[PDB]
Amino acid sequence: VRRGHVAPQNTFLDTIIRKFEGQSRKFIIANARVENCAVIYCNDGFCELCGYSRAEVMQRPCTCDFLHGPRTQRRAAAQIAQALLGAEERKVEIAFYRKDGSCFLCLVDVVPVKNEDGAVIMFILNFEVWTILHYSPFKAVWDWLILLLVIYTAVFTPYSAAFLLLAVVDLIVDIMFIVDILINFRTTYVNANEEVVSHPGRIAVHYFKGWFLIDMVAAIPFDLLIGLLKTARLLRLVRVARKLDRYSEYGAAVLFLLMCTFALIAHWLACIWYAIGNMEQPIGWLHNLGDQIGKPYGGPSIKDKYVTALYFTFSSLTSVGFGNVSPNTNSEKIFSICVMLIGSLMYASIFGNVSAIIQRLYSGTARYHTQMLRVREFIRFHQIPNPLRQRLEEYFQHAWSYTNGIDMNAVLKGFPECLQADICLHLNRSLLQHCKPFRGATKGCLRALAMKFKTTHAPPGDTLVHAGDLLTALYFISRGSIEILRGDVVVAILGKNDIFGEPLNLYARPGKSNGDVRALTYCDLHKIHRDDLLEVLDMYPEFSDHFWSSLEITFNLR
Amino acid sequence: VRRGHVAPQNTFLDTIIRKFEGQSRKFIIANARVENCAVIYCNDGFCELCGYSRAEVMQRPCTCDFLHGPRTQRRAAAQIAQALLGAEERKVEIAFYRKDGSCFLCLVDVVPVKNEDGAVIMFILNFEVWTILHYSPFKAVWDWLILLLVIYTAVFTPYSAAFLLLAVVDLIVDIMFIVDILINFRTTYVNANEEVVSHPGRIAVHYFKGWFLIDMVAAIPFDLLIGLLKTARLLRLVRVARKLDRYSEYGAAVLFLLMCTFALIAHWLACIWYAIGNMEQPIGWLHNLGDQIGKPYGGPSIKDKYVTALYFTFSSLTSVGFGNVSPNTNSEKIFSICVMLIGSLMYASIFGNVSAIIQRLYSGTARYHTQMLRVREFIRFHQIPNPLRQRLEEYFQHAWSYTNGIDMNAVLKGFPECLQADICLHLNRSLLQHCKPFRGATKGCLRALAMKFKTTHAPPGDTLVHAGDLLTALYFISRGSIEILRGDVVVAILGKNDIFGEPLNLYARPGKSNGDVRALTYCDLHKIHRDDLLEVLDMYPEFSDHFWSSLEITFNLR
Amino acid sequence: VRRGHVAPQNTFLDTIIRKFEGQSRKFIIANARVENCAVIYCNDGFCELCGYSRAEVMQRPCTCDFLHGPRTQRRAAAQIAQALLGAEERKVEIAFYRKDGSCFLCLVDVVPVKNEDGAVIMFILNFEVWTILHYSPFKAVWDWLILLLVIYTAVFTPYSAAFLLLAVVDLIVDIMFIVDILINFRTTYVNANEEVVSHPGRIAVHYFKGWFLIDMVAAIPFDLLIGLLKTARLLRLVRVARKLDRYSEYGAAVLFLLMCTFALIAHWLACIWYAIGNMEQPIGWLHNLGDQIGKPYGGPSIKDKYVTALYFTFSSLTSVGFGNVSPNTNSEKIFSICVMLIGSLMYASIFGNVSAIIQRLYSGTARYHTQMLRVREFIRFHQIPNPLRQRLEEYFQHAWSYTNGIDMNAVLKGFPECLQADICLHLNRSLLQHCKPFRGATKGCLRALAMKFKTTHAPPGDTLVHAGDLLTALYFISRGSIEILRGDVVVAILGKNDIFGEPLNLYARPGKSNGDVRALTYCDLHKIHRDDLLEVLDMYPEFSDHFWSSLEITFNLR
Repeated sequence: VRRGHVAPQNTFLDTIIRKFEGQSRKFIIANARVENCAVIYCNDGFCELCGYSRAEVMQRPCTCDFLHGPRTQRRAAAQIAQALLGAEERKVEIAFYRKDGSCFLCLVDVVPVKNEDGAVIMFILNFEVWTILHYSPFKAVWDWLILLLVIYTAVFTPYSAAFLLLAVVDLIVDIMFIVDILINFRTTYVNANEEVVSHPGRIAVHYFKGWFLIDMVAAIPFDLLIGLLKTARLLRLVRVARKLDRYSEYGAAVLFLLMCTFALIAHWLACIWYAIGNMEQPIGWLHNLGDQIGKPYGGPSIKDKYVTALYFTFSSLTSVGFGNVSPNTNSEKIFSICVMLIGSLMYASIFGNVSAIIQRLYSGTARYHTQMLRVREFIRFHQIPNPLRQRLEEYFQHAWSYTNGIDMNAVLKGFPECLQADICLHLNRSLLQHCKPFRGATKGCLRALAMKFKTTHAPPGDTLVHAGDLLTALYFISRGSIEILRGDVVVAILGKNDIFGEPLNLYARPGKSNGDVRALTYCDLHKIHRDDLLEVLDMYPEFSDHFWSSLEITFNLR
Repeated sequence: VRRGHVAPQNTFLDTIIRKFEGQSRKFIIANARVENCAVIYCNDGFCELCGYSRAEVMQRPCTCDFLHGPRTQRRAAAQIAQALLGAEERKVEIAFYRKDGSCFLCLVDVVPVKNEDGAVIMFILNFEVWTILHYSPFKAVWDWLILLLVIYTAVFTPYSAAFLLLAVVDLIVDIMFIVDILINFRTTYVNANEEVVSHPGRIAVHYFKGWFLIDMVAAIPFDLLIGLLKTARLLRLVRVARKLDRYSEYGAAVLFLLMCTFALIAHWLACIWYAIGNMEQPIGWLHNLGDQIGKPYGGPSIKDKYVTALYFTFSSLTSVGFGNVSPNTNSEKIFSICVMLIGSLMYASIFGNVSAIIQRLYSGTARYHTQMLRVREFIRFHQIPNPLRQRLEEYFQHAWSYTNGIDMNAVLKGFPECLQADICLHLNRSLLQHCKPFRGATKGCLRALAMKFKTTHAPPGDTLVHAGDLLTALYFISRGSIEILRGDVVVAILGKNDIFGEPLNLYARPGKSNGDVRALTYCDLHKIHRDDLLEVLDMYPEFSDHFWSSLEITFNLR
Repeated sequence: VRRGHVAPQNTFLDTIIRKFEGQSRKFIIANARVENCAVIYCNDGFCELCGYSRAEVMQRPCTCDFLHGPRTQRRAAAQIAQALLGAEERKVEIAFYRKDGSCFLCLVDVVPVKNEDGAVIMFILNFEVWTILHYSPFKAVWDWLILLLVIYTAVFTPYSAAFLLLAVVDLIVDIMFIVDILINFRTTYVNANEEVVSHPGRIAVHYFKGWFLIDMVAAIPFDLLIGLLKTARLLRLVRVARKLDRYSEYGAAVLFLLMCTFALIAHWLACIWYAIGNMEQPIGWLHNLGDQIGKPYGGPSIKDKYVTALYFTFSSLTSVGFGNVSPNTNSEKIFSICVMLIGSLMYASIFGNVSAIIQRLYSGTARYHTQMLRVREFIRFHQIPNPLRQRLEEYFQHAWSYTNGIDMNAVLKGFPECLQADICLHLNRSLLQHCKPFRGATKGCLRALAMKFKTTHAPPGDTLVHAGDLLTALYFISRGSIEILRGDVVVAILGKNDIFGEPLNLYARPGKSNGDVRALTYCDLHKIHRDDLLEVLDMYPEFSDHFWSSLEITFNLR
């Protein structure tokens, strides 16, 4: 389930703006911590009085010498500056001057807003002429536990009502639904704007207008014959329907929900089918059943009566139609017509989703077989030899098994720049945090680099760069051990936290290489471009003659 | 249903061009309102006579001194200029000169076209040697009302015809279809070119060649035995089939249309099934039914006879096959074969669309579950920690709940530039209309900006820009209240109609920032680029040294 | 099945680094073959002692004069250089100097690692104060052979168990599964990291923790009545389930696997259905069958008893429901309910995949009909005449029949640059290898060109370039014979290994042509751009004044 997170630390001032916005009592705000009380906020009512707009008045000291003039006193104006130091409510009899220079009647009111800690934070200067959380590991497994005993009520109450006319087992489940109402008050909820709402003096009104009327009638045991009024227990299904987004998170669990209801749909219809046999007695199906199983009228057994009924209604809605039991009278046919119509809707709709959910559960093997055919079609098209073939086969089977066919780059760019930067910062933390050049660097830079970086994985035996190739990139080894050869002669091996390529400075163009550079293990690494890195250090002259000095590339190449 | 909108105000002259185009009587046109009667239009017949092409003759005064020469008189030429002032038909005996300079026989005819108001508008100078609307709130709900009583005719007329051989209820529905024909004449229609056609002296011929012959025979009550000729009532189904595009607008209503016809398909076949029992009497199913329900031959009941028949034909076409009732004779089997064949087509086709329509109705929950799996797969791939995790989860669940998974930018660029500009002008009306710089601006500019603007939504607690980041953009706050911090020190809060960034002028490159800039409420806002805004003010030198003077950015940054 | 390929030739040193990394006994490595023993690898433990980082120490001779100073002897230091020549273990009592210049206690240990051949390769200098392959043509067809006799066990063991209470045929299949366990030890397997593992002293532990416990119990014949314990033979199905990725490669073979199991699902249920008739005897279906086939109780035949049972369970799970045989007692209905529920899941799930597999098998004709409609819709839209029509029809039907609707370029760019270059090098081998200019060229260039090349196929009668067109490209003829005309005058015909266009040098801009250039046969060829080729020769000044001299274009154009 989605969460509202939090209302930020300075939302208290946002609500104070709304009460004086409605009141229209002109005011301004200034923070105590920031040196000399800068003008952090001001409404349009104050700006119109003096004449100076927000562009001029914002980031001005709380003294405001622009407001003062010759008519204002030295003794009276000093009491404003000392009021904000001492923290106390003062009514200040003083005049002020506008932009043009006209004196007017005014009266200031300083009101310190003391926070939960103790110390004074803001200065609003007016002028006038037990609890529980809903995404908790207790509540998490509890919402499945309620669902398991909602299935009890839907299945055991029709069997009890229709057929009879487990002593201790009933009341333990019945009392549980009375406890549920108390739980919903104490547990939290998230409105779209209201990002969580603690303290029980708020949620009460949401539960009434939300779902009390329905869920309250569900949980009423009343013992005043005529016990058919226990059909109010079926309403408890509404506790699952409102919380439908909770259970769908587990995709494989939807098969259980769809297939169990398929039994209940048959179950109710089984119970109804039997009730039709009883309420009209003159020849139909029930007397006809007494000849099949040798028990005419005494009479046949109740457990047989339920089975045959559920057996019928399954045969009808599954669209098989056995005919060991089948309708005869007009009321029996009307039922069979109703079950055929709802069954034709059900059998198409409910197993149509099952066909999608089987593909959704095993979506890996779905697209993998289609993608595999494209490689084999590509091989048959161009006629690829076995040495080259196995590199295409291995890379595809590696890359798909690495990522599970997920578009890492495509899904990333759905999000905005700041969150994109945070994702790449999380991915490239191994390099950016644990290196001598990258530690000594500003936080604005590290985000900008992270965008331009590339997490390029390299499996065993690959060839990243070859002899006489133009080094457009610069690499950083996070995992494994990478060799460097030059005609079957091992030059050097480079483990973790290593660098290779050339310093983008020496001669200002992409220089050629010595030879190959292959991986031993799953030598997973990162990669940038010289075109990318140039655009960073231009935007940051401070972090540049510092980068190259501290950074030492462990392999120069020629 | 689609609409033709209107024929524009000056379409009267377009039709006048066609009559003289066919006649080939050379002519020109000039407007009275535009100062001195400029040449607004001219055919090729006039241009060939004089020699001067449209390039030269267009936007020339009505006097036309280029046409005149020495042979033309001062008294005669003056009567042309005074004719267009006075508004009256004059036959002007005068000569004219060509491009080369040769005199010829000519004769001018001025004909003022007086509009519906009164005053003269155009001058065509010839030379020679109760109603109703079909997208109205009355007609809207009425086309559903007709559909409800078309269902009556399809269902009650086979029951009346087949079985019998509600007095007041019949004739009230029968007379309604006679009224429908009168309604179709008075109500409007839209041809592809003919954008609506009012006044009843036009639609009459469309209704005859369209659908009168079919719908006229439908509405004939004739009382001359042999009342089987009331099967003409079934034609009234054609009133729904022609208007099929009307009902599909409501997607959830298609389920009702598909599932109700499924009953009617069974209904007709039920009525036909019974008719087969009657018209051949020697042993079949009808005598066989008299043993099941204890009424052999007296005879069984008519309401039982209908039920069992509808019960059979449902069992056959649903593909269940009960066999409490089943064919025996050759004619009964031929029916069962026909129902199995149409039923196998129906059960696949009609519920195949239902499977698509269930996905189309709940298409939100369809793609949401697939998109949600991509985020969880992305989290499992890179192994994202809970603090960063919840920002990806919240943003995805916010952004999807905001737009309902709609591609706002992709769908916009399907339309052309002028309509794209009109969409963005509608979206950004809050800023463009209600700001001191943007009010004082030409209308051509406001469209060009609107394209380059971006509606970037910002939920609570996000970080749009960070400390030491290059300010490529410039922002405008439409909703909410946005803070600015610099190391947990609140600098200022900015409400609606505010601006921040830097003035693209000071030092001609992207400057760095003070610190963070976070949202409190759903602080929805707009955004452009400095790269974008440069290209506007280059194309508009007038609106530039005016923009920067009047506009004052409420936060400069360093 | 996927393969691990190989562990590269110098993976022996990677494992030696791990043992001393855990031990933390500081060391360095140097190769014998590379001239004067360059420092190929060194851990951080050695670099911290001296002070010099990897950036400085890498590619330094094994002598290391930077380590030496005044305190070190001439006689002792000489024994280090002669030790690596002679190849023998020596404990060297010597001092060394750091970066700053401080003497300390040290002791060197040279250990030559002699490879499988004989000669010395590496020098690690420590300091201190019968088999079988699993992708073989034998094992390939063998894994289908095992699958064919796993079907025997699933089908013949229930018939033997349920009904009876082929002598030589049983034990030949039974003994085979004992041989399978010995095969799995000798045959190879690939772990994700462990790219194949030969020699039987490793796989043994994988087979135990993998699947011995399940497959061992399967292959136990034990003869101690009560022969129902042969149901352990059904476990042999696990040999197919673990190897499921093997059989799916053949897409058309999945139809056999899905449809054969459909028979087995019915088969088991047929055998179970009969067992229900026997184990409760007091009236049910079995006595009821004795009246249909005239054999009451003697009794009816066993082969009839199996058929009728399989006939029933097919009718139930296929969702037909015949009712020549049908349930009566409570236990029989419980079975029928179970078969209806699993059958409703099966009939939707198993034939849902069949619907996809029919489309997957004939996916060519699927997208071909959709793509064909787009061309006909495009022709109906713009109204294309027959001469132009047939060129669109022929090209589409040619191009689709050439590639089978495969995105050659889109699938290629899923792979990285080095493997992309290898694909294009394989495609363009006909030109790059068999030409006088391209033979005399470096291997780094040939990869860079291959990316920029384009395999543009040209069928009979096409027109590649026309008169007065700007020659942006340069062509190379691999197949067929290409004419050049200029107003129905045959200028020249060019066969294989020919060139035409102009030399990118003469006047530094795209020059115009003489006339047409058409194909006779399927004259398949390659193509580049002048924009592309300029960027190559700039990056390679060596291979440029060499390209143009040796290369002679067989047709200049003007």
